[PDB]
Amino acid sequence: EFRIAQDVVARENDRRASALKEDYEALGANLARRGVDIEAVTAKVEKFFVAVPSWGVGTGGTRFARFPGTGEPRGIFDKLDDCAVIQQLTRATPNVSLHIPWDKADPKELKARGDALGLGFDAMNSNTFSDAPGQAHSYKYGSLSHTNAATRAQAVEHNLECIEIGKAIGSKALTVWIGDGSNFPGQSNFTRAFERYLSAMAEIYKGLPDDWKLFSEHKMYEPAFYSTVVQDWGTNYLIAQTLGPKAQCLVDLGHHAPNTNIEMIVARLIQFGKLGGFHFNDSKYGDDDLDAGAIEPYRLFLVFNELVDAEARGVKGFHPAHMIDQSHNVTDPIESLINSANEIRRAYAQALLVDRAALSGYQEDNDALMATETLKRAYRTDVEPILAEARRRTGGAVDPVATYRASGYRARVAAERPA
Amino acid sequence: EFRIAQDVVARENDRRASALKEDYEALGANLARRGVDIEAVTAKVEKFFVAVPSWGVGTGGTRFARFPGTGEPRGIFDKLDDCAVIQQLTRATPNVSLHIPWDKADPKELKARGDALGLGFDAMNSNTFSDAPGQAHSYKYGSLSHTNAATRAQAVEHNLECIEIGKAIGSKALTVWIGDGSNFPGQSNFTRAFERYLSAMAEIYKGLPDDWKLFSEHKMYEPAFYSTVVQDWGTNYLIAQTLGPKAQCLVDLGHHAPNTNIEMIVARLIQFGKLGGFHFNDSKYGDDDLDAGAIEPYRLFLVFNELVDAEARGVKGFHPAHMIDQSHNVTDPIESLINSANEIRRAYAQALLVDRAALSGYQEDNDALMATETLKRAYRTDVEPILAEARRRTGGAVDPVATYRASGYRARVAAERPASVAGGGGII
Amino acid sequence: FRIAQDVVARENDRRASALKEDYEALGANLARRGVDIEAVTAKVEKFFVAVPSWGVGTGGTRFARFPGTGEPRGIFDKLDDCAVIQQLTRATPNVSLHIPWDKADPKELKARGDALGLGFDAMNSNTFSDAPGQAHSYKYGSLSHTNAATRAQAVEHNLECIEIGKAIGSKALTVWIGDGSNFPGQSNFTRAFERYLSAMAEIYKGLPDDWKLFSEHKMYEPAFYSTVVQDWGTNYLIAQTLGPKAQCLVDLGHHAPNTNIEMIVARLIQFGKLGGFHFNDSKYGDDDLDAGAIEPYRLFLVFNELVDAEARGVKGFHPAHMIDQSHNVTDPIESLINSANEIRRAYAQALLVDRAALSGYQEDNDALMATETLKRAYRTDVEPILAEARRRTGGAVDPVATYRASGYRARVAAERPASVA
Amino acid sequence: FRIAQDVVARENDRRASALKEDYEALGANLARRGVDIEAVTAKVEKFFVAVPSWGVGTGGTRFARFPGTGEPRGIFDKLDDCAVIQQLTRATPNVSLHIPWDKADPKELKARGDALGLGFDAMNSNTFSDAPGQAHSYKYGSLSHTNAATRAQAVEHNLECIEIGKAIGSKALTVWIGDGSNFPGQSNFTRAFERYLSAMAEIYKGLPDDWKLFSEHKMYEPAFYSTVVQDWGTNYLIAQTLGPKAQCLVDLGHHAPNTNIEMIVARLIQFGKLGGFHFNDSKYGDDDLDAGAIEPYRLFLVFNELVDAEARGVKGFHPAHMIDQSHNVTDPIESLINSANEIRRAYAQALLVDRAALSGYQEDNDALMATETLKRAYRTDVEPILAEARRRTGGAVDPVATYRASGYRARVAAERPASVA
Ligand SMILES: C[C@H](O)[C@H](O)[C@@H](O)[C@@H](O)C=O
Ligand SMILES: C[C@H](O)[C@H](O)[C@@H](O)[C@@H](O)C=O
Ligand SMILES: C[C@H](O)[C@H](O)[C@@H](O)[C@@H](O)C=O
Ligand SMILES: C[C@H](O)[C@H](O)[C@@H](O)[C@@H](O)C=O
Ligand SMILES: [Zn+2]
Ligand SMILES: [Zn+2]
Ligand SMILES: [Zn+2]
Ligand SMILES: [Zn+2]
Ligand SMILES: [Zn+2]
Ligand SMILES: [Zn+2]
Ligand SMILES: [Zn+2]
Ligand SMILES: [Zn+2]
Repeated sequence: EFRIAQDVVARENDRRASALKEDYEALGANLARRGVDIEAVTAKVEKFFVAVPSWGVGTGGTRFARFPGTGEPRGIFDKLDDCAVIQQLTRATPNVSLHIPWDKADPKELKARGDALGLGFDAMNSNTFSDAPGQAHSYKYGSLSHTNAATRAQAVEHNLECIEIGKAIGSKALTVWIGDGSNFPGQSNFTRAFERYLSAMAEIYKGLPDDWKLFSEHKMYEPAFYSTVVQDWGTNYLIAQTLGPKAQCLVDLGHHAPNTNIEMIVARLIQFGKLGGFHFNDSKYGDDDLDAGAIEPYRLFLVFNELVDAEARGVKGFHPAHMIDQSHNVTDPIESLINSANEIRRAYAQALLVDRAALSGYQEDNDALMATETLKRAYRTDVEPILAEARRRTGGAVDPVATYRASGYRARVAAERPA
Repeated sequence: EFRIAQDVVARENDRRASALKEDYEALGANLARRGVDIEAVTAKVEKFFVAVPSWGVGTGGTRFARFPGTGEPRGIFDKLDDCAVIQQLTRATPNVSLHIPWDKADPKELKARGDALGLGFDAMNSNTFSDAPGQAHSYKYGSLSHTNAATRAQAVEHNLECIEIGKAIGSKALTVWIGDGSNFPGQSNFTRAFERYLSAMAEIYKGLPDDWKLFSEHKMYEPAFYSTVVQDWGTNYLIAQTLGPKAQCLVDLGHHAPNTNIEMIVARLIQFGKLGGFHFNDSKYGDDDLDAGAIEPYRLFLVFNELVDAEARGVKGFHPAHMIDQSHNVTDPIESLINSANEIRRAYAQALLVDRAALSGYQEDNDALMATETLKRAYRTDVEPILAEARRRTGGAVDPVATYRASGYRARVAAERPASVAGGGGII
Repeated sequence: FRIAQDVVARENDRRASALKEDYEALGANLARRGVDIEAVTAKVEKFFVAVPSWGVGTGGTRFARFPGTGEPRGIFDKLDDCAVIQQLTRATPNVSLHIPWDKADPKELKARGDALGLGFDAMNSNTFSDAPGQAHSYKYGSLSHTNAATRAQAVEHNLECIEIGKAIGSKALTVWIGDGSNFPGQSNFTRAFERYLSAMAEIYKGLPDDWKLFSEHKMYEPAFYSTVVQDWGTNYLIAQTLGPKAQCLVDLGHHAPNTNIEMIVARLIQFGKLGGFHFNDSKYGDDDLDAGAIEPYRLFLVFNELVDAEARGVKGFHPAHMIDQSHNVTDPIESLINSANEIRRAYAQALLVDRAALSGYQEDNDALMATETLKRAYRTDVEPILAEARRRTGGAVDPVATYRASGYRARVAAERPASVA
Repeated sequence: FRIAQDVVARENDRRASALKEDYEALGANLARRGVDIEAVTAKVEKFFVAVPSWGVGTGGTRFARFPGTGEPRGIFDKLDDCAVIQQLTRATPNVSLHIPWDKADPKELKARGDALGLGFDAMNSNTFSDAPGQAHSYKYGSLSHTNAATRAQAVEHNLECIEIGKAIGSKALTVWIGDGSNFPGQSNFTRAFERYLSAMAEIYKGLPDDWKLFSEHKMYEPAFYSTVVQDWGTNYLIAQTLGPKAQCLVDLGHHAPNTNIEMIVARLIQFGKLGGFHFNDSKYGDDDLDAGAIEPYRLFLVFNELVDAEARGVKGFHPAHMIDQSHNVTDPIESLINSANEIRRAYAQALLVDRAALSGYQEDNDALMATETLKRAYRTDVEPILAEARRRTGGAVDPVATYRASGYRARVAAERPASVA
């Protein structure tokens, strides 16, 4: 079934078809002059997928306030309906990332709805950074690393429950992000808290299926404002290495200290086989959770440059889990996710354009200027025609947001859902 | 009224009196060898006050979750009862800073309760960074700088109402902090948004009594994550200078970019007569709103060094409105505010110990090492005895938190107030 | 001609076919967007940025300096090299001189410039290092030094820079100093600033009627605890205090981490104190890297503010544009060439923004379409426009490739002896 | 003796009375807290930190260096000055050498050291700068350079440092390089790191059985885009990969803004890879300022982690501490003296923490009392302890005061020719 009427998609595509053909053929000629087959690029782009977060489908907020828009999803099922629009139009988000207990519901029905909507399920996300109804022990002072054994045990069990839910819907991974840390010096004993966390994670790993992966996600601060147990990629590596082969690190772009060279962290994790995946978003100050590429698009490209280089170097068994993790506080969540997915494919596409042979030559000869210019020749290329054509060829929209607004989808759900 | 039984305070003070006398007398001798009269210091310390935020006596949270404790205050009246405890025990927080609409209530009752509790009222705080029930225009895309004229007018009207409430309870200032800004490049036109803000604030300024002050508070980011209209002290200065003599700038410790030299900003505002006041707290990453001095006590001292240097050089027309602005997410809010107020007096006391003449000499001689060492000799001095003695002589507790816990106050209000439920934050 | 004309012609011819195809393709695309590529090219070809005489030589850090071959031996060699950048990019007709590094007879400097087809931008004073025979050291400051005699000496040096500038055609004096402290208590923040203000008022006194005095703020380095002119707030107070001729200069790499620099630019413009820019890029501190090599979008956003100013019709708005970089691991000439290109690139893209649509989205608070409107301009590859602007004005379609084909570096390497001590 | 004994005795007696009063008063206060001041003093007088040979000379920035009087030239002058610091503070018995700056006949070095009462700590290699007559430049890197012969040269140099160290009593080699890139694409992050790991493996092979190899991470400078050994994560990967004799060095000012450094210290200790800590303070970047002059609490929190480990004696926890600072505006000797003092101060205060009480508040999640338990130790003025420790071990009650009374600076000023005067 189609959330967006097929005639609206066709109409909006036909209206822009002529211009797209002109832009695509022109770019094709330009790339051919550069020794690149535009068709080979498009083919790869239409294959690049990134999972959408269920928690990003509704309007987000801050500790200061939340300003909901119209037609806010009432639960996971409405969220899946809205996620179906993102996939239908961009064709880059076939899978949805669930968060428990927020999306708690009959797995069987979740699966049924997903299949009907043409959606799949990516990594499960546990939640021990907030208390649930009827919960016996509070996570106020931590969860997996809490000083109280009973609390750690409760956190572990919750994670195992997430695994059972995921197994029922076709998920093959569990992502663990906790707020565990301290707001005051002395509040926690850094080492003992980390020891407790490792012990609890070992239990989760013990209950992890052999066809699943376990992702730990580091974050410098927030909700903890002095120390955080899994504060950076260094601690994250120690975690993954200690836990086992099925345990890897997840890198969320907005979770690093100011000025951090994040693309280097990505390369380091790849070299040691611990790059489990990504949580895409953009930011300027802290963990802003803004639309990917909206603030520093070149950084996004540089991260993808390390991903594409890994293949070029011949790295094996490298299949990162790509996921979007954003908060949409002042825009229509669907439009933001649409353009964010587009931005991610944009950076990927540009990374594919890099002349690796030329770059390698300039790196060996220490020709810094030509090396950086080689990356820019790729980054400066406007790949929108390729992105648009990929969508068109796969059942999507030439201009996703334009088609979305032309459909009146938002007003529609605004009438079907409360206020 | 005495929130904390006098017998407990006396009991807990006598239990520590002997140790205090020994420490106080020892410190006094040391200071004497330093040409300092401990009594002169203690006298000023007893008179140093910092306002407490009404919204700070309740447990705070993040966008991810809130973990309330027991006996959470229901509203302004419970909050005043809790603030009274802080004042009774530390004697450093005689005034409370109200926030509207949160603390909206009959002005007469507020004033009545404050008087009974021995609490006065500091600067009023307006709220146009969130929407209230029945609100005609949403502040989602801004308030005083919103592109919609009606929305700005509504924001202006609200601020004027805050001034009316303040006049009825004894307040003499309005503090304006808004979230206005943008999350994406292009979303806002920086200049036009600021022009709109200046015009709206000019309307609020017109409603100020002659003995009132309007304080604008800058913040680099949050809730806006790309740009903020009142992002730094520079923009804040432009506001104060444009609005008028009664308009000044408020400096909130955690509202600056990483590595910012905050004490310099303080010195600059003082130099140009626009230091309206301070919003105390500490931080390590962003606007963490942590207990004052819990992360960087030296920085807190350095800020007070600028305050004392001015307070000494006569600098007339210098009466900064000091207030604590913190969020207590993992501690009993009352205990945190108590120790925070203590840390602020600690920094003050230490700044008072600085040998101004010696420092001036080293500055003129460019003796950087001795200059910084002159500051350290004051900072390194454990002034706890002075703080404890000041509290004792004014009806406070030698060890505030120890007395607070010995009184069983938290268990008391926990048994009088409805239970609270932990929940998520505004993230979803 | 520093670079042989036949080389430029040959290299331009070699790339003519591809340029035509890309330019005309871009022209059609822009036309579909209601933009006249010819109008953009006409503006781009007139956008100039001054080159720092001190950036033509290889730079270094406190840890080491690794010079390349043919390092300029003095200001005259530097002008010769600056002529190469201008001839090939046609984007840098003016040079920024630094005194005493570039001290020489004004008559000869002017004559050399005229002969090379170069002009002179704002003069730059130097009281952040000690020169031979100096009566007072700037170790503890200059214009804000506690010692009156030291400040007087600093003032006289700045007045001397104005005299030199008047003789060569300059119309401004840029003042950046290292004055500050490395320890709390070392300096009295207020008194230090007052001393600076008094010294600057004297310098202002020596300004011709058509001259400007630019003060440049910097968060830290060389001072590591406090700096007198630490940020734009202090900078604004300086310009407002000094007078009409005093304005603020924004050096991109001089701000605290995560600072929204484009907002500072907008604020200074609103209050008429944006004197000019020192373009460069950075990731950590005042890295002084090639403009746009690290955060090209930020560079674009700064230009978006400059162009919006023109759109809003700000009166008498003529910021002084200058590159202030250090080239530690590349051929200084090649980096300056590509840096000048990046600046014209960001400028060109800013010109492409559909202001009409943007204006609408800002009013309707359509944040997504507003940012997408900026992106549609930024994502456009304007290289064809930059290349055509150069072709039309006697420059090179691909500046660096032409520079390399000319063998210039090897030429000056043989002509210039490397310093031995 | 560098400083006349009668001067030391005179200035000590001058302050003996007040010191008695303060020490006895603190001893009483500590007794009421269940702490025996004598146990603290005994440990403090035994706490040492190596002094960098390159720290006694005036430091500079990329803009300038303002030398003071009596600047030490050569390792022999430097050792003479380092002897003053040790004699007065008794906290710096060992000096860390840097090759090739301090190159000299090992036997003469060992001799001068023994004569001055100074030992030698970790050796420090230098492949972040080029020495005259060098076959291959380190402009584009050293141990991770793309050119094999260049890496081989860097490796050989480090081995030579080990040979020098074995001859003078050293037991470790510290490796800090500037290797990195200033532009995206310039280096392939992974390949560069692979080359570095391979080169370090060769150096590791040259290590005696009782030697250690320390690698030092740094976020940036001299490289302003990427640095091979950029943080503790990469550093840990290096140490774990090389072997048991390889550990990581943590330099306070080499971290990203707001980094929780004390946690990094805890993590490395937990995994047995904390080789040592390089002390200094900072506010903006790698400012290399006097320890504790900016954030003394942070210094205390680092020692809180160190003392907690020293108490339990953790596996492989035997840190090799050193001061790594640059003194640009003070008498280097005085700064090193007060920096060593601050280090012992934070150590003494950390020793005062009631670990039992702390652990109790941590287990009950009583955050307020836990942080207050730390503060009760930190707020304690341990100067009386530091001064008594010095007095008992042949040092000065007030180091800097005694230094100034001795007229030492004026003395070496008369023996050493300044660059100009
Ligand atoms: C909801 C989700 O678990 C969350 O966003 C984490 O992944 C992390 O990004 C939090 O800062
Ligand atoms: C509640 C109060 O308005 C608020 O705390 C502001 O003062 C500012 O700190 C916000 O970040
Ligand atoms: C050389 C020139 O004066 C200098 O670069 C200043 O402009 C400033 O950028 C310093 O950081
Ligand atoms: C000279 C010494 O190797 C150097 O200072 C390194 O240790 C590190 O501090 C670099 O910033
Ligand atoms: Zn995430
Ligand atoms: Zn996050
Ligand atoms: Zn505040
Ligand atoms: Zn705040
Ligand atoms: Zn500059
Ligand atoms: Zn600079
Ligand atoms: Zn070091
Ligand atoms: Zn350093």
